[PDB]
Amino acid sequence: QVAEDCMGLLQLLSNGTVLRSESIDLITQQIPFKNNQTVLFKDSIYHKPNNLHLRLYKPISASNRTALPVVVFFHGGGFCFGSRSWPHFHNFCLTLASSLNALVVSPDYRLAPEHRLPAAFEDAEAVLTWLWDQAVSDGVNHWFEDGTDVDFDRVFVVGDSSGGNIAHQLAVRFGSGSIELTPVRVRGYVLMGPFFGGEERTNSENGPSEALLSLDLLDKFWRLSLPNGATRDHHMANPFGPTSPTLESISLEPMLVIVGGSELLRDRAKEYAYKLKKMGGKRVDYIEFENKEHGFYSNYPSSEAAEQVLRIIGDFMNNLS
Amino acid sequence: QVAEDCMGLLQLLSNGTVLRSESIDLITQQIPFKNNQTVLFKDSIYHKPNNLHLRLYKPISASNRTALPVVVFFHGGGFCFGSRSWPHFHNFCLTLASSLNALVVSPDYRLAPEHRLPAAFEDAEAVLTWLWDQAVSDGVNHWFEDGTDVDFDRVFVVGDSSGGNIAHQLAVRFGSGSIELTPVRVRGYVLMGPFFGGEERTNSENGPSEALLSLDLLDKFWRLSLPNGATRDHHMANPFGPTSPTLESISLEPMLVIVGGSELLRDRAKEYAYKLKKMGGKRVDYIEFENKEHGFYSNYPSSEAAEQVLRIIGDFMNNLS
Repeated sequence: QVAEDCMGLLQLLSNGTVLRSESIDLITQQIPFKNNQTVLFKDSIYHKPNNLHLRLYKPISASNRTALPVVVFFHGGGFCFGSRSWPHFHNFCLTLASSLNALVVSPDYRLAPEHRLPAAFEDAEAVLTWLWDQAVSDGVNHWFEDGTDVDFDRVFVVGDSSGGNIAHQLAVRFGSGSIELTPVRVRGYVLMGPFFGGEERTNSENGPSEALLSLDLLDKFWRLSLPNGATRDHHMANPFGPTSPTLESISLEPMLVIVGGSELLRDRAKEYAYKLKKMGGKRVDYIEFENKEHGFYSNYPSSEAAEQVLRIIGDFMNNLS
Repeated sequence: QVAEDCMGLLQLLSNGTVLRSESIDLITQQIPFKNNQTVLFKDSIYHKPNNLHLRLYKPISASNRTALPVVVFFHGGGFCFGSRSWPHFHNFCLTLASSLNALVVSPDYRLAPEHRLPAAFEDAEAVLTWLWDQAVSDGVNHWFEDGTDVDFDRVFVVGDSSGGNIAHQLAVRFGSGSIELTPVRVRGYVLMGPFFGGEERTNSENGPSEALLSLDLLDKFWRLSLPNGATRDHHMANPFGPTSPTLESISLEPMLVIVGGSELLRDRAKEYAYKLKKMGGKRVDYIEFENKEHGFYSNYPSSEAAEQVLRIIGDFMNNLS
């Protein structure tokens, strides 16, 4: 059954889409005299039993000037794909570190179907706990060859797709007071194309397929990721399932939701943000990049839209710091 | 059996690698006043029975000046993954079109394990045949809304990984005189990290795993891609298998082999090139980018190395045009 779902996953993943008419894109040309920056990185184990590693990134010139804020980045891949070492994610983290002048933490987490939800969320908490342990023990001085100065009072979680869901789950666990990791303080959450789900479809979900994502593919991720027999209204997929925690009573930190206008997941993401907005006490910014599909910010690093996302995350961080 | 291999593929694909020590990368900063260019693209069916599509790309300002050369780009993915519509490949083709001032043809091809080799090679030939048909029938005028001027006497095949293997297979079929498609003339082949295989391992193949590729992953691709019971010395994997055509007697067009210095596939690629070099009558350039892993040219578009690959392909094209 799982093995059949895996064969079907391969087919859906590489099916792609067909444009109905001709289109135009803008491409940045090679130009000499580019501005450059160095980023130091290394891997270390954060969970010995599961052999889970994270990658630490430090922008070199920026760490000489002041104490760095921390960005914990959770990669996408529908809970089924991805690694911190994949060029796609590594490149994005290099950009996060240099552009935001931040120490970036990029963890692996256990993947479905071998490890169904909530394994990924458990791993995400172990990452934050590992960070707590490093913070209270002067572990930071041993991260790199030289010294590193980190401000654990300014931590931000940036989640891409499945990682955006992970970010929400953390936001709830912290906001409910269930876990508490002083002196680690997560001041804000960035949810980028967050992989939320529902048994019932939104309008965008019934819309045209994307360059890579289709509704069929998204459904398959949930089928492989959710516990056997769960529906897409399970709280690990749907933040507003009938069981899902009453977020009125929870104190969520500021949230930034960023989505492409042409994304299948746009409506659920917008609905998520505006339900939070209305609840009051909740600072939630919703930002929609017109005509963009899922993961535009990392799929097209040279693009104007990708650069704008980085500036907005930076502004968000500055405002809360 | 195939279903088990599929479950194991998922695990290997997202396993990644662990750096033994700290490293440094250079990252291009956001800079205003970037140079830009528009690229028109559209999809069309090239094989109705298999519902196989290709994407056509035209740089707009460049097509006003002269007749465009043609670049047929075959995407990578180990014969198991990929689509012309995937952002990663679409972005690379936008770059090829604009940087090389070329009409780019980017086809899907059938993927394993559902469609084992030589399905992909059959599809590659149907692409070239489709191009022949368009060329002799003034199909080009109906490609886009406006007119397009194409020089079918200057076609180049650019293959990435699995696509590099496809490029080799085409080079042999054309060079042997087995297929002939005047007025389509393929003047040269670019093999980028070509996915060649062998039962016996090279030194690089036994070396450290990469950010994404491992020897285990590569073996799994062959297991899923080759016909049931074939070994990695089958001619569809190993250009110099004991059955593989005697390339001394074949008239190969000029070839450019481009590989990363830190690639698992570097030795087999180098061995391939130097065996051809010695055969005589064969113009083969071998270029190794020190310290780079597989697909550096498309995984890091902003990087210096990626830009240099584009310049070299362009120079290669200019020299042969």
